[PDB]
Amino acid sequence: KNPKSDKFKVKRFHHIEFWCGDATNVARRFSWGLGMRFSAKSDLSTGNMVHASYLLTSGDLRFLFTAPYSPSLSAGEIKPTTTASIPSFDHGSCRSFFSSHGLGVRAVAIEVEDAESAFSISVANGAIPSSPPIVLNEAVTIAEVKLYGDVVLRYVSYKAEFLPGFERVEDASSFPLDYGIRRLDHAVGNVPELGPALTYVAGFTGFHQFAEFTSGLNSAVLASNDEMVLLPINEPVHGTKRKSQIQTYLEHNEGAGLQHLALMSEDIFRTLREMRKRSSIGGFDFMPSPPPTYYQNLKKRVGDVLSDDQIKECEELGILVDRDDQGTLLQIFTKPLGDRPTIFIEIIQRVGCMMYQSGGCGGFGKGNFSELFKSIEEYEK
Amino acid sequence: KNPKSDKFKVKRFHHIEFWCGDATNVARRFSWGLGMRFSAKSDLSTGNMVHASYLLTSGDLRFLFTAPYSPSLSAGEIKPTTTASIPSFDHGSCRSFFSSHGLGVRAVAIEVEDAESAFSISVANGAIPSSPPIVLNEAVTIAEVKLYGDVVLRYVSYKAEFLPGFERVEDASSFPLDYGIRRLDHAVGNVPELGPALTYVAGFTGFHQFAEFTSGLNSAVLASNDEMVLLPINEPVHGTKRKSQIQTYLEHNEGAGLQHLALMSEDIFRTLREMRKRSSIGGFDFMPSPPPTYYQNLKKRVGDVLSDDQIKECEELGILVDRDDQGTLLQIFTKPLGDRPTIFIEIIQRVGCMMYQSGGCGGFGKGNFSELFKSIEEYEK
Ligand SMILES: CCN1C(=O)[C@H](O)[C@@H](C(=O)c2ccc(Cl)c(OCc3ccccc3)c2Cl)[C@H]1C
Ligand SMILES: CCN1C(=O)[C@H](O)[C@@H](C(=O)c2ccc(Cl)c(OCc3ccccc3)c2Cl)[C@H]1C
Ligand SMILES: [Co+2]
Ligand SMILES: [Co+2]
Repeated sequence: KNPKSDKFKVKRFHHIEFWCGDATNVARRFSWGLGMRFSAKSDLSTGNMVHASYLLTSGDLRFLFTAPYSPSLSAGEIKPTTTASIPSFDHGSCRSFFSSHGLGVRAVAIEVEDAESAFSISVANGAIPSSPPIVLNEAVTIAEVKLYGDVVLRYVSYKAEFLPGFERVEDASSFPLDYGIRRLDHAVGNVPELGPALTYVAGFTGFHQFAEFTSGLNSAVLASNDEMVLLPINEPVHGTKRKSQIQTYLEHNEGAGLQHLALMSEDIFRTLREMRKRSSIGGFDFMPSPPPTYYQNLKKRVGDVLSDDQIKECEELGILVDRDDQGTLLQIFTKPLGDRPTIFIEIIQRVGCMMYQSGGCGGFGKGNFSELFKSIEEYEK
Repeated sequence: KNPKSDKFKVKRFHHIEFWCGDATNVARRFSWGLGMRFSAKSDLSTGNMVHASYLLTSGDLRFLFTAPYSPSLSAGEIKPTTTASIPSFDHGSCRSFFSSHGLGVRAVAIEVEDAESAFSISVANGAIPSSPPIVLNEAVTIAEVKLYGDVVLRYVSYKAEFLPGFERVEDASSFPLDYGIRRLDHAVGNVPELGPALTYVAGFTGFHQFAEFTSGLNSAVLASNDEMVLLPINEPVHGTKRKSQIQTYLEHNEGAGLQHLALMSEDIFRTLREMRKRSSIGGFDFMPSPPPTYYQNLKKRVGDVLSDDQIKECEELGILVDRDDQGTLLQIFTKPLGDRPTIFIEIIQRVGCMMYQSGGCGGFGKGNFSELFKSIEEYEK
């Protein structure tokens, strides 16, 4: 069921913002490893004395990397005279975030039709305000509320090119990398308490429950009206023989935060060929591939969706496959993106649910816990 | 003249340590951009709960990238029970360094025959102690004194594989990149006051004056007995029409610090071909190339050292050339390595002074200030 109970008009995921120590090095690493182009900047060269922010894009996916300059560069500024392009930015908040959590997502940004209305309705329905609505150049409105931990849900609305004050980058510096990634499919948070987290977020958004799972975790997914904005949330389950991976996240992250970003590819085979070629030359590493027994068991589960040859390519690339009663899911997971065993990336491609493809087609891969475990045992033999 | 007045036995540059927010992303960016292999690690996977440290190597050049984990992981440790592999490391010092200066060099490490003796002699001759001599696994001794700003001169001595507690990395993760870089040639500091800086460092090392320069700066170079450890130091000169680039460094860096690392290549043409291919795909950018008038004037200055074809290759790659009465210097400069206009890298190759090649053969390029300026004017025409 979909009660379509959004309390304001939500469109799509807009961007993800990482708070960094050095935005330059993280942005360059991510650009090469994921095949994202440098598309906009806001920094000393654009008159911003407060923060360095670099925008990578691949299709509709937007990754923003931001780091603070020395506060001394802007010591004479006040908010009415700021040279910051993102008015919610604060040197102390950013340094405190990074000291506490390390490299990670500060903002999950969704485009809405009116960010001031979304903020007002959200706060009236229980959201904790983080940054009030600010109109940039009479063109864009931006506002932020707390989502979980020190992650904010950012609302962006456009009257009508990322944000005012950002400049398109020199095409000499803008190499047209593209490994096939096209949009953000979902963004997953880890929290200590799922119930209160869900009640809070669904309370102020009107997002509805899309999925739920009850090893080592409990999970539920909140969705917008057209189920294009998808926000899974996990909690640890204590008492299993193996320690909860969610608890390990919370320990190393110093609390709740964003666990993974799932990036939709229009050609997951090409995306993984390109990413795996670069893993050891500055790119991203991938989690260990499942045993050959996993791929032999794949024929019986999805042999009507994927040819043997396509299953063989999944095996070459370490790709996992899951399927519900409506669609089929191809997915794979990177190792953590930075020093701490916290945030990682998922590459996903979905098959089915054509009408456009409906959001969340095929689920989130929960069947792969069981099937991975079974394959583990079968391969040990 | 070389009075050979070193107060203890110094061998060669050993390594450079960067203090980072996220060591993983900086190390991966640098590996790809400079062609350095991942060769050792000390992190959670090696039992280090305190800091993440990754070692890149190219020939004899060693770059170490270190970042702190959450202090909570090691909250029960004391120094006698530490899991840190670098005993001088301190969470608060590292976070304070990075907040103040951004990404940059914390340690210039030189190998000596006895780090305890070097430390004791240095402090007895005026050095400010930073970390006392500590013996690691009865095999390596490490000690640190202040050099300038928050940069330390680190002494390392070996009884006889980087440091105990570091592990060689999986060869799957160790891609054998190599663009030709072979060793650290010199490491340059920017300070507010050159006189006191020189008196301090020469006072505790016995290093002698190798070179001196008196636009926008004054500079002098301190050298070890065999002039293989070379430490130029710059101060700003105020009052010129254009603002001192050294002063700009000091403002953005919040004080004195390391300005550039000059990396010797055994084939500067190959190094620059490889680095320039990667500038816009995660590597390093280079400063603007000199006008064609610079390279036409090169024939008259070094036409006995470099053929026309080799001069044409210098022009293709933006390489600068200088020459003294003893040798010839090929050099080029990157744009800043991170967000702030502070630290950058120089690639260098020296021709001449064969006997082995004597250190500092050809100087440091001071003739290129004048010749660049002249070329500037000639090209405007
Ligand atoms: C339970 C509800 N879920 C969501 O809603 C999610 O989007 C989702 C998901 O993507 C997913 C699906 C299958 C597996 Cl096997 C998996 O773990 C991989 C892994 C193990 C160890 C270290 C790194 C990564 C994940 Cl993380 C899942 C968590
Ligand atoms: C004066 C004594 N010197 C040393 O001892 C040094 O090693 C040395 C050196 O390497 C050098 C040589 C020629 C030039 Cl043109 C130059 O500036 C390039 C540049 C300009 C603007 C932004 C980035 C880089 C440098 Cl930095 C020099 C400073
Ligand atoms: Co997922
Ligand atoms: Co130099």
